[PDB]
Amino acid sequence: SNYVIQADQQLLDALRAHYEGALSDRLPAGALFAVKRPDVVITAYRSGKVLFQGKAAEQEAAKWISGASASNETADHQPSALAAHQLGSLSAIGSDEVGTGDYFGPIVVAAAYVDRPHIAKIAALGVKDSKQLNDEAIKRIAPAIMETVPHAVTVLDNPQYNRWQRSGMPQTKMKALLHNRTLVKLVDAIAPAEPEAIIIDEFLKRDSYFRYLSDEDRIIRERVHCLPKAESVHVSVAAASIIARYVFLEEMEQLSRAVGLLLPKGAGAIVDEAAARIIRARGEEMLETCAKLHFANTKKALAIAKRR
Repeated sequence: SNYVIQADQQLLDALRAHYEGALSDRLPAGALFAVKRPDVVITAYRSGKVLFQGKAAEQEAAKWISGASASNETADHQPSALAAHQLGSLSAIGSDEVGTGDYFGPIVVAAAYVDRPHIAKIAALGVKDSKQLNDEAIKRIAPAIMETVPHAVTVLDNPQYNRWQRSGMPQTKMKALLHNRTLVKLVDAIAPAEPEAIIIDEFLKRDSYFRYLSDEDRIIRERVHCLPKAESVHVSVAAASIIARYVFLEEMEQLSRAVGLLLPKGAGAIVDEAAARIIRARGEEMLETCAKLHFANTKKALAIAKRR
């Protein structure tokens, strides 16, 4: 009977560093390392799952955690890691968007193509968990990525955003279109070369994604992979996220300057106050150039502006 446990980063590091001669090659999808011990085999996965197989399975597990539960589970491929295992080391294009939830500013979509020989370099930039990175880190990392790897960007300015919106196009359709047109730009820019894979986050069903591109004159579908939390599948995705955020910050700086008032991020109370200040200082129509009007924030700001 095998035993399983859930190990945090500290437990995984200890487990690996503990025994001598841990193996890392030819392992199942998701597996980090495997240890060949007498009467027991240890296998650790990205998810933190650690499998103990063998006669001394229960004895070995107890050496690390109390409450080692028994399982029929075997040291096999993890479904959550099947794509990453195959796509991880391929030269791929990755895309991501930003600004969809920001009342002020546009929606920015970026695509990045990381060729096999550039994977390590990009990864060395600490692109992992780009979400945690602050704006100052984005300004230092982004430019380094943009000069090392080819990329494409499509910016949906507010005036055009509002125009598509008042005609009935939902944000979802906006994102799909922006992704498709950005991938088109990058695919053409890197030709004759061709990406081994093209990864897009599953911000919506694949079927719905392409359905939205029905009228597109050019649709990139060949070798397109729609995966959840894709930035964990290939570095090109994390690269695209960082680039998108950098461009967004840039657009906001320029937008704040055109409007003449610092535009905060998000759609919280401060945003409503800011918009009220804009309405009073530059007029209501100024929002058409810098905000996503259909947002609830617009009505809230209008009230604040008229109250005094």
